[PDB]
Amino acid sequence: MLKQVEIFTDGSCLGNPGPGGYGAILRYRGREKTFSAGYTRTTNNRMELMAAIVALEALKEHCEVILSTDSQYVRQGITQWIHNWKKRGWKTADKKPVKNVDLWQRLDAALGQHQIKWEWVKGHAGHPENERCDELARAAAMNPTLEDTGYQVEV
Ligand SMILES: [Zn+2]
Repeated sequence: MLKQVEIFTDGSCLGNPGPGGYGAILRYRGREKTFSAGYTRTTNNRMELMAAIVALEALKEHCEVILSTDSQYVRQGITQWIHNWKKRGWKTADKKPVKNVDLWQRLDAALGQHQIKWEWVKGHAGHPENERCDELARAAAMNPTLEDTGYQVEV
């Protein structure tokens, strides 16, 4: 049997682009670890990906992961994009590198480590761990300490 862990994630950004942060909580046997970091110029979507990446990368063995997020962007990538991207070579219909390919590839490498059970939470407000993840993300967004060197500046 695989160990079962619960991961809660959320991302936050003060503009588009603007300073932003991620927040994630990894829970195993009731004990929790938090993750968060803030970036001087990024996007909400990239922070939503980073929260999932960082919590999954913390796992040092194959697990079953109940992964709870309210990110509609992450869902659409998982459902519409990730399969055909591994078939098209991570390119668009016009043979061009897809947006945020650096993080989508990092996520795919962490996701393939585990048995993923997605919990598409409608909204972080309410589910306590998801609420705390929003607080951690906003906290990092107001104290950014890193550059998001993977963000291709669109403005
Ligand atoms: Zn949220």
